[PDB]
Amino acid sequence: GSHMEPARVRCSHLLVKHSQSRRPSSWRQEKITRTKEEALELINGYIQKIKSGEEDFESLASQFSDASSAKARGDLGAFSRGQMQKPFEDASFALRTGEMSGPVFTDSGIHIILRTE
Repeated sequence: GSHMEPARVRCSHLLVKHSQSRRPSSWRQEKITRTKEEALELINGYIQKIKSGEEDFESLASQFSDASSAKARGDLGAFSRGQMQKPFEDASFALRTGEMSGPVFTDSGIHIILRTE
């Protein structure tokens, strides 16, 4: 083959909190009482929106996220394996350029991963 297995991948990540969390707070400290059942609808909805061309992940992360990712664009840059959560890297390195994962749980809140490169 021409290219080998990606040693590094550039992926962006979204975060949404819910009732069952260590600290259901956002970056701007909003009230998060919404349960996983509700957050699931948000996740699925956002996933659909991004693929429907309604909204972009970067624009999404900068708004509809309970993490600091909103002020960090959401992009983590090109990172190598063996540095973050196993399920996180397993998903990101399994994604393609322009591909996005589903509801990935690596923390208390739900994360979405988008491989930009």
